[PDB]
Amino acid sequence: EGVVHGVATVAEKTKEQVTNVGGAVVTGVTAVAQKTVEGAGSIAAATGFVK
Amino acid sequence: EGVVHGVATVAEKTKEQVTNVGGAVVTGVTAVAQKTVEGAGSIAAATGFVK
Amino acid sequence: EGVVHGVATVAEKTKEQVTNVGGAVVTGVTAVAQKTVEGAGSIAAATGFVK
Amino acid sequence: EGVVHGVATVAEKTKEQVTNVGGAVVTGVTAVAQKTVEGAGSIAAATGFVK
Amino acid sequence: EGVVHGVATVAEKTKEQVTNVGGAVVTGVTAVAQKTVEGAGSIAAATGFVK
Amino acid sequence: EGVVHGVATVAEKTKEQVTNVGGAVVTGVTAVAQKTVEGAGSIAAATGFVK
Repeated sequence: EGVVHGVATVAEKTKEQVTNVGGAVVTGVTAVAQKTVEGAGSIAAATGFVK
Repeated sequence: EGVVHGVATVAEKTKEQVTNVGGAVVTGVTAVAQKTVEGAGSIAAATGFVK
Repeated sequence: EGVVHGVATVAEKTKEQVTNVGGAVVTGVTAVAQKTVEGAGSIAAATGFVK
Repeated sequence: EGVVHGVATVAEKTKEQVTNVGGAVVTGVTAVAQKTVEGAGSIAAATGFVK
Repeated sequence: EGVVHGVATVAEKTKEQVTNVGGAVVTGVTAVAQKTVEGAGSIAAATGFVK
Repeated sequence: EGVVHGVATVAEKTKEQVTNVGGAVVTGVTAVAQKTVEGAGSIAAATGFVK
């Protein structure tokens, strides 16, 4: 039960549960693989960030 | 039950559950694979970010 | 039950559930594969972001 | 010039040259990306082999 | 010039040259990315081998 | 110049040159990334071998 500003998450016998409320959660997989990646200001393999 | 501004999520015996309320959750897979990627300001393999 | 501004999500024995309310959730798969990708300001393999 | 059993390869100012005579050369790119891949004896992401 | 059994490779100002005569050369890129890969005897991410 | 059984490789101002004659040379990149990979006898991330 909530009284003020907020998010509630309910579940039963699940296989995945996450409630990010402003950050950046990473739970899957990733296999970035590059080569000769030039460029000023680049973000080559960001993979789930906030800015 | 909510009283003020907020999101509620209910489930029962599920296989995936997530409520991002402003961030960036990543849970799947990804296989970015590049080569000779030039370009100033580029974002080569963003893969689920916020800006 | 909600009292103020908000979204409600109800389910029972499902296989996928997510309520993003402003971020960027990624749960599927992806296999970007490029080669010789020039271009200033490019976003080569965005794959589900917000800007 | 050849005298006995063999292969000859001639070129001038090219951008790709390879003569595999029984092995397995790999020079391109690949972005295999799977999920829940069962199966006895499987070869999920072979990507250019010999058997 | 060859006298006996063999392979000859000639080039001039090229960008790729390789002559594997029974092994397995790998020169490109690869981004295998799997999840929950069962299976006895499997070869999940072979990526250019000989057997 | 060759006199007996053998392979010759000639080049001029190139960017890649290799002649494996039975081993296994690796020169590219690779980003294998797995999760929960069962299986007796498996070879999960072979990445360019001989057997």
